[PDB]
Amino acid sequence: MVATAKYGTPVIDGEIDEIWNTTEEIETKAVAMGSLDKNATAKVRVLWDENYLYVLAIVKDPVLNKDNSNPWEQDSVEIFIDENNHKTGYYEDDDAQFRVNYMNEQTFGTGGSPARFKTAVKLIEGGYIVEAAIKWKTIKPTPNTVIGFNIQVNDANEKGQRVGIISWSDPTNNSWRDPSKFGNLRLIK
Ligand SMILES: OC[C@H]1O[C@@H](O)[C@H](O)[C@@H](O)[C@@H]1O
Ligand SMILES: [Ca+2]
Ligand SMILES: [Ca+2]
Ligand SMILES: [Ca+2]
Repeated sequence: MVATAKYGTPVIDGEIDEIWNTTEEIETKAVAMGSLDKNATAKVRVLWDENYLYVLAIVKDPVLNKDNSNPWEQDSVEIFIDENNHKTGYYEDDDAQFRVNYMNEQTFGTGGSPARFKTAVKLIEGGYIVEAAIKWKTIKPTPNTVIGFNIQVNDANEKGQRVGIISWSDPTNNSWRDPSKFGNLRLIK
């Protein structure tokens, strides 16, 4: 799976800047658990600049819940990055997993850090919008640079149980440990 992200700097606040319209929209259709018509999915747009990667995820989710003690089992969005795009079967120093729930609470998997994660969440009719900025750790991107990338939507029900796991490039729920499951994102001017 391949996608592109246009150069640009949006304001992280949960509001949709006009600039988001200049970049393509990708959908989370890779199902690991649940179904596209019954579980949470997101419409995603990506932008970038020399210091950060920006992600706008509009999540469809009629029932919001975060009762489960496991952060990945609360309604949330996870963002995966492979800066050198080695597509290894495990996380290298440059690889990271970031997570933020509908309450804008951040959690981190391997490689993720709050020092490199700025987020805002705005609830909308039928779901919520996540707008994030991830600071580059090991690279200073230039046009046509290609990174490994994925975005996952965790869907929890009224019972505090995760019933849906859907992402862009991974239908196996191994993104948290296997960068080879990420797709390719070309950073274009
Ligand atoms: O952060 C670790 C978590 O990552 C999530 O993407 C997976 O769905 C969970 O199974 C895993 O425990
Ligand atoms: Ca904004
Ligand atoms: Ca890597
Ligand atoms: Ca839900």
